[PDB]
Amino acid sequence: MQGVNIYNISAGTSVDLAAPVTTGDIVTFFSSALNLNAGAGNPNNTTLNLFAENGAYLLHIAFRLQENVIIFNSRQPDGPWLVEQRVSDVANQFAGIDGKAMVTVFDHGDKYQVVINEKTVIQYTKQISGLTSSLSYNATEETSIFSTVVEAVTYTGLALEHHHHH
Amino acid sequence: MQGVNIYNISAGTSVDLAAPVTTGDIVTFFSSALNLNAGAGNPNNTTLNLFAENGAYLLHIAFRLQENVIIFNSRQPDGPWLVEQRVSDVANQFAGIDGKAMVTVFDHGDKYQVVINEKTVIQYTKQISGLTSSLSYNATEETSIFSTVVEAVTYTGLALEHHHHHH
Ligand SMILES: CC(=O)N[C@H]1[C@@H](O[C@H](C)[C@H](N)C(=O)O)O[C@H](CO)[C@H](O)[C@@H]1O[C@@H]1O[C@H](CO)[C@H](O)[C@H](O)[C@H]1O
Ligand SMILES: CC(=O)N[C@H]1[C@@H](O[C@H](C)[C@H](N)C(=O)O)O[C@H](CO)[C@H](O)[C@@H]1O[C@@H]1O[C@H](CO)[C@H](O)[C@H](O)[C@H]1O
Repeated sequence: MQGVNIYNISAGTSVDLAAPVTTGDIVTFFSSALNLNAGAGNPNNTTLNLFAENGAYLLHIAFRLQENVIIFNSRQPDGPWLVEQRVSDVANQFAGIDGKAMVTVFDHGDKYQVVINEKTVIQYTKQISGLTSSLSYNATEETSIFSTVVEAVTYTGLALEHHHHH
Repeated sequence: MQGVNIYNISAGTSVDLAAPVTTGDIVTFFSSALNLNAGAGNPNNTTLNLFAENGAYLLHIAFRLQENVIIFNSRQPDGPWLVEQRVSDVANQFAGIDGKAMVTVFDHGDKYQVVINEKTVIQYTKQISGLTSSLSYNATEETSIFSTVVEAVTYTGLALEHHHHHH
């Protein structure tokens, strides 16, 4: 069954999903603010995470104003960060909309399509696979590029099994 | 391919979609306000609409506070309104979330699933089929249950099917 779930996530906290996100599903983070002059991160200004049941970081999205780049990576909870993917020019990805922003993640099975507002920033080839069962938004009150509380909206149960009888 | 399009629809206006909404696609209307004391509609307080290229109301969602009901219907541009599907108790459908609201419509090909926030309020069997080429949000600042501007976000190019054959 297709469904919509809404989660208010405060900076520095995580949430367990009522319905997991799998291939064909969508997850969008909504920020009621956009602070592109928040100062240097430590090293990250803001991070958004998709966790698998086992605790693995399936997708780690990190924004760094001082390096002017958006990082995408994965890792096991007790392991080292894997191969970092980078996309430069943070402001250009949010260009067109001020005072708010949205980050959408499409789970395509083999890759994660990340879209900031209307722009696809990267087709991220997965380094770790599995179902997303938890989300987190990490940042300090002072240096986050997003609002203190971000709202995560998930669209699940989207893929359909179509049986054909001959 | 999959894409996100954002539209900011002021009350009483409509917008053409850059990417049409078809089977497997999703549209969510976001309101920064929830005015359950907006007063009397005439008879509608607010309407959210998915239009076909010929102007047909593929899906008409009308919120009525005084009649305490959310109506779902369809009709051709030059045709009469068809069979209404009703959901009583407007407030109850939005319960749990205050100061704002979210209305999502899934185009499942044969039906339209309408969800208010996290609550699926109806699996509306289509009365008219076709792709959605435009959307509208109609109301007056005076009696709308939503904010003056409603943000509509469409997720398109979504369709994902796994085919299974038997003989
Ligand atoms: C402090 C710092 O700049 N750490 C980043 C840096 O780490 C190198 C390898 C070294 N350990 C150090 O300088 O401390 O460079 C790596 C990439 O080579 C990485 O960006 C380090 O930041 C970490 O990045 C991961 C995601 O890849 C997470 O964002 C961590 O929170 C972050 O510390
Ligand atoms: C004016 C009005 O409230 N009309 C609604 C009412 O019509 C009855 C039959 C009668 N003509 C009248 O009281 O004026 O009841 C019908 C359903 O029986 C319907 O809700 C009428 O409202 C119309 O509903 C359609 C959707 O079905 C649209 O919302 C129209 O804008 C609206 O006028």
